[PDB]
Amino acid sequence: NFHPDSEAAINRQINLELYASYVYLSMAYYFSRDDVALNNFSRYFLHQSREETEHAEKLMRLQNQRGGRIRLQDIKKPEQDDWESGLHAMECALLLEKNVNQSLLELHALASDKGDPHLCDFLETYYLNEQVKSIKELGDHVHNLVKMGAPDAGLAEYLFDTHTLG
Amino acid sequence: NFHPDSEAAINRQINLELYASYVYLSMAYYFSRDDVALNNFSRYFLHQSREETEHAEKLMRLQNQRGGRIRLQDIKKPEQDDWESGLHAMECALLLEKNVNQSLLELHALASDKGDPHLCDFLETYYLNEQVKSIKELGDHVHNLVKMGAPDAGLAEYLFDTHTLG
Amino acid sequence: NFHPDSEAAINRQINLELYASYVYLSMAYYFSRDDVALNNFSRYFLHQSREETEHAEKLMRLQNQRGGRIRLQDIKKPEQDDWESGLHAMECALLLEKNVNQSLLELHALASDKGDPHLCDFLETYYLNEQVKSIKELGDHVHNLVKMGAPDAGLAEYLFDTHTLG
Amino acid sequence: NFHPDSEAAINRQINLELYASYVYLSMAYYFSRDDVALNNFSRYFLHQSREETEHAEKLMRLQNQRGGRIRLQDIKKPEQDDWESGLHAMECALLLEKNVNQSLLELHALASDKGDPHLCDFLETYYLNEQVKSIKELGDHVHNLVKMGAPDAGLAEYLFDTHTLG
Amino acid sequence: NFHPDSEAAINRQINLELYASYVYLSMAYYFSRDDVALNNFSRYFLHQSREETEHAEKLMRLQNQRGGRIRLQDIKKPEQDDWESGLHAMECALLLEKNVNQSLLELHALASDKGDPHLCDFLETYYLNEQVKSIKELGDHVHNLVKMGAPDAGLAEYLFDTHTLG
Amino acid sequence: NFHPDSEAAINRQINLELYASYVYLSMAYYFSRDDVALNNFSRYFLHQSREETEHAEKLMRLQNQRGGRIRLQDIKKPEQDDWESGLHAMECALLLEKNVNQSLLELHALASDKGDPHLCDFLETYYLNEQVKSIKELGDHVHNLVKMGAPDAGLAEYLFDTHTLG
Amino acid sequence: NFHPDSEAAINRQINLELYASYVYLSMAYYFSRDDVALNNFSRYFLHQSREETEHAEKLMRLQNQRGGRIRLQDIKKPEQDDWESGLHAMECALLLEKNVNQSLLELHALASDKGDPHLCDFLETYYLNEQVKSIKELGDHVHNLVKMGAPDAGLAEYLFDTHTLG
Ligand SMILES: [Cl-]
Ligand SMILES: [Fe+3]
Ligand SMILES: [Fe+3]
Ligand SMILES: [Fe+3]
Ligand SMILES: [Fe+3]
Ligand SMILES: [Fe+3]
Ligand SMILES: [Fe+3]
Ligand SMILES: [Fe+3]
Ligand SMILES: [Fe+3]
Ligand SMILES: [Fe+3]
Ligand SMILES: [Fe+3]
Ligand SMILES: [Fe+3]
Ligand SMILES: [Fe+3]
Ligand SMILES: [Fe+3]
Ligand SMILES: [Fe+3]
Ligand SMILES: [Fe+3]
Ligand SMILES: [Fe+3]
Ligand SMILES: [Fe+3]
Ligand SMILES: [Fe+3]
Ligand SMILES: [Fe+3]
Ligand SMILES: [Fe+3]
Ligand SMILES: [Fe+3]
Ligand SMILES: [Fe+3]
Ligand SMILES: [Fe+3]
Ligand SMILES: [Fe+3]
Ligand SMILES: [Fe+3]
Ligand SMILES: [Fe+3]
Ligand SMILES: [Fe+3]
Ligand SMILES: [Fe+3]
Ligand SMILES: [Fe+3]
Ligand SMILES: [Fe+3]
Ligand SMILES: [Fe+3]
Ligand SMILES: [Fe+3]
Ligand SMILES: [Fe+3]
Ligand SMILES: [Fe+3]
Ligand SMILES: [Fe+3]
Ligand SMILES: [Fe+3]
Ligand SMILES: [Fe+3]
Ligand SMILES: [Fe+3]
Ligand SMILES: [Fe+3]
Ligand SMILES: [Fe+3]
Ligand SMILES: [Fe+3]
Ligand SMILES: [Fe+3]
Ligand SMILES: [Fe+3]
Ligand SMILES: [Fe+3]
Ligand SMILES: [Fe+3]
Ligand SMILES: [Fe+3]
Ligand SMILES: [Fe+3]
Ligand SMILES: [Fe+3]
Ligand SMILES: [Fe+3]
Ligand SMILES: [Fe+3]
Ligand SMILES: [Fe+3]
Ligand SMILES: [Fe+3]
Ligand SMILES: [Fe+3]
Ligand SMILES: [Fe+3]
Ligand SMILES: [Fe+3]
Ligand SMILES: [Fe+3]
Ligand SMILES: [Fe+3]
Ligand SMILES: [Fe+3]
Ligand SMILES: [Fe+3]
Ligand SMILES: [Fe+3]
Ligand SMILES: [Fe+3]
Ligand SMILES: [Fe+3]
Ligand SMILES: [Fe+3]
Ligand SMILES: [Fe+3]
Ligand SMILES: [Fe+3]
Ligand SMILES: [Fe+3]
Ligand SMILES: [Mg+2]
Ligand SMILES: [Mg+2]
Ligand SMILES: [Mg+2]
Ligand SMILES: [Mg+2]
Ligand SMILES: [Mg+2]
Ligand SMILES: [Mg+2]
Ligand SMILES: [Mg+2]
Ligand SMILES: [Mg+2]
Ligand SMILES: [Mg+2]
Ligand SMILES: [Mg+2]
Ligand SMILES: [Mg+2]
Ligand SMILES: [Mg+2]
Ligand SMILES: [Mg+2]
Ligand SMILES: [Mg+2]
Repeated sequence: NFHPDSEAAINRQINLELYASYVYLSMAYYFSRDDVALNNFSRYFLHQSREETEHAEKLMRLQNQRGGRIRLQDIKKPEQDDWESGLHAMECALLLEKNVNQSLLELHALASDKGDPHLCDFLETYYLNEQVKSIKELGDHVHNLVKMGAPDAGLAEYLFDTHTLG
Repeated sequence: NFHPDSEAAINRQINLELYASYVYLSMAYYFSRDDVALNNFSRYFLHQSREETEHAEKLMRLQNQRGGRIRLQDIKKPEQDDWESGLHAMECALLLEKNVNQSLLELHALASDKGDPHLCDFLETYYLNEQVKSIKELGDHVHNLVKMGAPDAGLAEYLFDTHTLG
Repeated sequence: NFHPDSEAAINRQINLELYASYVYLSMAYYFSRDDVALNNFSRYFLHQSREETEHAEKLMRLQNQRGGRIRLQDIKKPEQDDWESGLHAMECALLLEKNVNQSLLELHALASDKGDPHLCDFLETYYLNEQVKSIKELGDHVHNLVKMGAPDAGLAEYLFDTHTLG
Repeated sequence: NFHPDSEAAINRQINLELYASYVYLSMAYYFSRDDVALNNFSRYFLHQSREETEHAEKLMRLQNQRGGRIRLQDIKKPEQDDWESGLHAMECALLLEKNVNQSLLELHALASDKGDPHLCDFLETYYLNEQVKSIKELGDHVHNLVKMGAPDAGLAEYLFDTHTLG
Repeated sequence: NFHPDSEAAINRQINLELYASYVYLSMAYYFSRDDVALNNFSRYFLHQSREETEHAEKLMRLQNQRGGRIRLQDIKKPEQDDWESGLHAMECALLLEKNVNQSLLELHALASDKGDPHLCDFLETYYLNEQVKSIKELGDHVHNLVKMGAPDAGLAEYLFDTHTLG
Repeated sequence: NFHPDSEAAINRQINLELYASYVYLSMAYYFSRDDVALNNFSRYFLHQSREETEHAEKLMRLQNQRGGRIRLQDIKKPEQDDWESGLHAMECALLLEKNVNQSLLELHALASDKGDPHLCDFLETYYLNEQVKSIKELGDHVHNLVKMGAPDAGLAEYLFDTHTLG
Repeated sequence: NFHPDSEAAINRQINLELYASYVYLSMAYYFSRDDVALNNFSRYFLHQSREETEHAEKLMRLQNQRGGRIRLQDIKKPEQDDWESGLHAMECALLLEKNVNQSLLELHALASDKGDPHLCDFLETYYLNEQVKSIKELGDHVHNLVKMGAPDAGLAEYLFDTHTLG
């Protein structure tokens, strides 16, 4: 019951989760630079990185289980290594998650048209709800940092680092 | 005391450890295909994948600590997704490790010429000895699988999977 | 295998670690004055003081072990007793550590020219890596206090004291 | 009651136990080569090596206790460092033990002719029975490896390594 | 109620406790030389060193608490690095403690003339009694080593090291 | 990266560690003779013997791991079996360790010229520092026994046996 | 299989073990006199006394078990009650044990001529090895006390009492 258009799309989502993992890894090591030094932003994005790797592995095991063929692509480097500020990194991550969500919604739509309920359920179960939660969490963080005056107010990112992410 | 030629080389080693991690991830999910089904080969390469990620992160933190600038590159996809057999995967991995070792020896040489003892010690401490051990382990595995008659002898890879890697 | 130029240099590094210990002790008791009252800055520098004493003792035991002769010098008082602010103390400490590091790198260079691998290893093992970490930590602290607006912003040093150093 | 012919013979047995210990050490590190890689053969011979050292020390303490004078000889290197295969090493060891046993039986005979019951009992108690058991064990191993088709059958030594010696 | 003559005297006692700490540190590492090798003399003086540092810190905290200004001086190197023998080191230490005691008695006298009961009590409580005990202990050690025949009797310092200081 | 001059030198160091092990074994059983009877000298040298065997095994495993070929030599008997006295044995051991150290320093030099950092690190990590410590310990023992009047003073070796080595 | 010459000899050995027990009891209470006062010599010989009684009882039970008839003789008082010194007592005991050993070797010889393997084994198992060990231990003690200068050196017996026998 496994369409070849389905196989290809799953392969493309795999690459995207890996890309998101790389973006969050890049952010993690930006925040541990000596001229940024926001250690809980760094920890937060590192855990996100590892969650994206988990998302990619689950798709890889879905491919094996349905008898599809995994086909790996280059993992593109992130758009920046100057993430500029804690607020900016959070906004970029929110955007990333929002765009991964659209790719996930397009994959669900393809599975529905192909009559692949297993794939639909798999997405609904492990991806669509965690993505809504991720977007809401980042949206929360973005809002608090904006209110607090980041990045220009000197105390804001520090205080957010030490309370919310601590 | 941190040379800019040094920064660039460290950045290139970071990419290579990430590439090795991707190669081992690809191998892990090859062995969990329904037409290979060697679950302990798969577990073995998955743990290798995660060790390479650890190697790359240690270099990233060395870069931050010396005040260098991390500069990420695309992570190239592995040379194959048909790893062909347990023996073939092991030989490819041995080759990979051997080539990562040469890159590491060239980086040590560059640090010695620049008079960077910290970097030399860092390599001697966390990379050169683990690489010798990795190469010896893979060399051992390659030899046993060859003796046992892999890949053509039907029992060999199965038995190795269930005893040595189990 | 123990050069007399080597003995003298080790003796001079011993004096420098003791001097650094005295600087950090002076800073510790500056921050516990009634017109400064930053008790976690004070605790932080006190622990640094005790680490420098440990560094000096390790060198003294290296001298005994190689059969060199320990030769103690006066320990010079620190450059100031008005450390002026938490930010200023941190910047002075960063500078101190940076200058101790250069002295350590010059001693490693002398041991390499004399073909004293034991001494090189000893430095690489117990000094060069802890010094890189110390400099990075102080660099982090300096950056956060600057961003937060210290010393002029009234809340900055207090908040840093009570969160990061607490 | 301690004959001088007795002293000399004990000294010669001491050298032989040490030689056997060296043979087994050589075998141990043959099996941990990258082109042999039979880790339980290697462990097995290493434990044998350490038992031979124990046998030599017991004789050395017997010499002290009877008031004889220990007189050490060079320990000759083993006949080969290419032990060729697991079966070959086992056959060589069986031969070694058989020849050590004959030396032990000749020493018992000398003690009987000299009317040295203490020495006879000492041999009967700590050497003659352990030697019979060693020879029987090696004889068992040799037989199983032959039946299984070693060294030419690729699976035989591997399987024996992983079951009997594991 | 804190006199400026009082502040200066406290500052001078601080320097003296630090000097005593340096003397005992020097003695500690004399006794761990390869041509002295009295490891419990070495441990004994090391603990004394650390007690003197504690004495100096208590005075530094008294200065802060009374609102005086700590003013650090160079710490002079000890009079010798050849402490010559266990007996000689003990006699030098006894002399040191005796001279620190006189400085302490002069400081108590100054506080009494200034009508500073807090300072008098502080000295009576933490310094005068520990100094009497230190002098008595060193006096005991000096007497036993003399009776035993040190330094000329070869067994005396060794036996004292291994029993009294062990 | 493994030179053949390097292989040969490692093989020669292996033989030397084994020789040192044999020397210490000989000393151990000298001190348990009925006309010497210094049981803690005997225990002390026995533990040294077993440490030298450990040093030789680590080199043997380094050879396997780098793909070199272990090549064993005869183990020469020690220069004496009359070690004459506790002091004499200690002086001989100090000399032995000093000469093993020079062989180790020459091997490090050869590895540096061949650009073998792994081998350099291996030596710096497991051999050069333990050798400095061994030499210092034996130097300490030699000095105390000399001061105490050994071997001519009847009490000296006995007392050292029962306190320092006990 | 029990010869009557065998019965008589066993009876005579029984008397000798009892005599040795009496000698050691006499020595025990010599050393607890107010003009000797070496309490650990006294304890040491008391334990020896009780071991000799155990040796005599084992022979008595051997006689019953073989159906021989136990025939007790007077137990002769020891040769002296002035054992003169710790060294002298030890030398006398060594002599005693040496002479008991010869009696034991003559009994083994008689059992061999009578073809009594049970009796031979019994002697080899419970007597000949403990006698060799006893003689070696006493020989050790005798040597140390001689070296230390006993009985004329005032410290020697006291120190041996308080360390070796303590
Ligand atoms: Cl099986
Ligand atoms: Fe997770
Ligand atoms: Fe989760
Ligand atoms: Fe999680
Ligand atoms: Fe998880
Ligand atoms: Fe995801
Ligand atoms: Fe999970
Ligand atoms: Fe691609
Ligand atoms: Fe996500
Ligand atoms: Fe939030
Ligand atoms: Fe807070
Ligand atoms: Fe790991
Ligand atoms: Fe690891
Ligand atoms: Fe691991
Ligand atoms: Fe891990
Ligand atoms: Fe790696
Ligand atoms: Fe790890
Ligand atoms: Fe790129
Ligand atoms: Fe690797
Ligand atoms: Fe293997
Ligand atoms: Fe099996
Ligand atoms: Fe520390
Ligand atoms: Fe530390
Ligand atoms: Fe610490
Ligand atoms: Fe500590
Ligand atoms: Fe330091
Ligand atoms: Fe520490
Ligand atoms: Fe000076
Ligand atoms: Fe420092
Ligand atoms: Fe910070
Ligand atoms: Fe054993
Ligand atoms: Fe055993
Ligand atoms: Fe055993
Ligand atoms: Fe054992
Ligand atoms: Fe044996
Ligand atoms: Fe055993
Ligand atoms: Fe020889
Ligand atoms: Fe054997
Ligand atoms: Fe068997
Ligand atoms: Fe204290
Ligand atoms: Fe105290
Ligand atoms: Fe204390
Ligand atoms: Fe304390
Ligand atoms: Fe004091
Ligand atoms: Fe205290
Ligand atoms: Fe000054
Ligand atoms: Fe004092
Ligand atoms: Fe005393
Ligand atoms: Fe060890
Ligand atoms: Fe060790
Ligand atoms: Fe050990
Ligand atoms: Fe050990
Ligand atoms: Fe060694
Ligand atoms: Fe060990
Ligand atoms: Fe040879
Ligand atoms: Fe050694
Ligand atoms: Fe010593
Ligand atoms: Fe008993
Ligand atoms: Fe017993
Ligand atoms: Fe007993
Ligand atoms: Fe008993
Ligand atoms: Fe008896
Ligand atoms: Fe018993
Ligand atoms: Fe009678
Ligand atoms: Fe007896
Ligand atoms: Fe003894
Ligand atoms: Fe004592
Ligand atoms: Mg690109
Ligand atoms: Mg559902
Ligand atoms: Mg549905
Ligand atoms: Mg490509
Ligand atoms: Mg000055
Ligand atoms: Mg190095
Ligand atoms: Mg030969
Ligand atoms: Mg028998
Ligand atoms: Mg001066
Ligand atoms: Mg009062
Ligand atoms: Mg010779
Ligand atoms: Mg190193
Ligand atoms: Mg180096
Ligand atoms: Mg009579």
